[PDB]
Amino acid sequence: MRTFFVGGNWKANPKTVEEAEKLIEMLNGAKVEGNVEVVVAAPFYFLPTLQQKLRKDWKVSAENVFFTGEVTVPMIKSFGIEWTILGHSERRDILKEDDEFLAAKAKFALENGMKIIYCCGEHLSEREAGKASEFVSAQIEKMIPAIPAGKWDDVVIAYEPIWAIGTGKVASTQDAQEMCKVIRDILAAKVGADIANKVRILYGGSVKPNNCNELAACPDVDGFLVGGASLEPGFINIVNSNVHSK
Amino acid sequence: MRTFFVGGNWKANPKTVEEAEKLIEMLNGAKVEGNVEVVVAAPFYFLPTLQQKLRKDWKVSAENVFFTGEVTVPMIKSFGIEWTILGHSERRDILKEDDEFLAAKAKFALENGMKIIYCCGEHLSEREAGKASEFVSAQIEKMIPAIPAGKWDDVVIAYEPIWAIGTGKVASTQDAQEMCKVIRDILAAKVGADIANKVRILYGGSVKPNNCNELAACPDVDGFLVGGASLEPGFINIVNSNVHSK
Ligand code: NA
Ligand code: NA
Repeated sequence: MRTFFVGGNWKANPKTVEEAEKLIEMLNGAKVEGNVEVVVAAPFYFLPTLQQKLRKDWKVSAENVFFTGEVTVPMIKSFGIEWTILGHSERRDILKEDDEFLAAKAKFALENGMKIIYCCGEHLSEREAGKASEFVSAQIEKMIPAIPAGKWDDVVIAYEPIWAIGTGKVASTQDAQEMCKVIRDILAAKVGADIANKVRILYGGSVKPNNCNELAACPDVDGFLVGGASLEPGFINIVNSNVHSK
Repeated sequence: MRTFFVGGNWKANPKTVEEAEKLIEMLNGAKVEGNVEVVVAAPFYFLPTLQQKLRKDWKVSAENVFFTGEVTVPMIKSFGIEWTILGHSERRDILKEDDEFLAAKAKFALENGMKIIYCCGEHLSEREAGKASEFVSAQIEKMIPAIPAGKWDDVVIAYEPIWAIGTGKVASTQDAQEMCKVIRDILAAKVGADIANKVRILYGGSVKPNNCNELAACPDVDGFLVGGASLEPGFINIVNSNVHSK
């Protein structure tokens, strides 16, 4: 039985420390139902505030980790931050973060006691070419050798349908399920069923209060990496969709 | 009379918040001599600590400013952080931060009430080709049109001899003076003598307690952007080299 997992990615939000404090006060009062592991990723400047004020049953995450302008594992590790996102689509696409680089980063983060939300997902061209499975499989196949023995408990994988983000195309609930299953099957083929059965695989497309319950019920969807809704009152609805996941 | 300026760039240091707190306690006790404007740039995670604990006669700076993983002007602006470094050689070279991008960033930062330490400097090939002046002039010539009317009081320019960083070549005191003068002359040619006479131009090569006094005395050198020494007790010696600058 895999514990449902919801990560809230604030991205470059909110605008001020006062707004971050108000968001934290609201999350601290949220009534969680069911069984669910919740992590909140926030800009670097705000992590100290989160680590001090956020409900201790939830954990704080970096949105990325690393010279001038860059932030490192010991600093966040030394702050008591245990999680990072890696390979988020925005960073892959906009900043050309590549797979060798990213699998290398996962290896390094895990070797240093970090837990990771490792993002993957295909673009519109590969989806339209009928190569979505092939592309995503390749991404995970590059990730797999980077995971140290004994560290699979510290890995969560997030599927981002990049083909449906800013393109004029939308993903269905079935699309989410199918691509999460693709991921689980490649894990099973390469590292075995015990690993495949315990790794949480998340849907990282558009998740809102109006589609979370339907998505949660999908058998290979173990949770969400949430964007904009993480800043809104409906984040708790998404956390609580775990009750629909068998 | 331009006020001498020393910026300390901690880069990706120190390793822990406790070490940052100890460094701040040491800087807070430092006896400043002469007249000098001091700014300390630190990793994002540490800026809240600096803004709260660092001596209020000094100002805190971001090492850079901006999606997932990125940090923005309102957040730092909203924290009361008034300075950023822009165009640091490490970010230009390693991450391909280009001139149009960087002049665009300066325009945007200044339009939003930020003061900037704008970095320039040539690589070994252009230095060896006899094109150092030409290359640096071009960089500043791209920067100039980006500065809004009335904002030149909020700009400091740092010359980084990239050709002497990690290459096996060292820069002389005369090299620093000449390239700072190159910068001042291009300002004079393009935007006039009043602007050229008030803009602080800094040396951003290797600055230590053993060469700061000699460098400070150079007539077109108005201060320093300090790397590794900013983390060490000799940073105060560098701040106090202003007494040698006429
Ligand atoms: Na499910
Ligand atoms: Na001088």
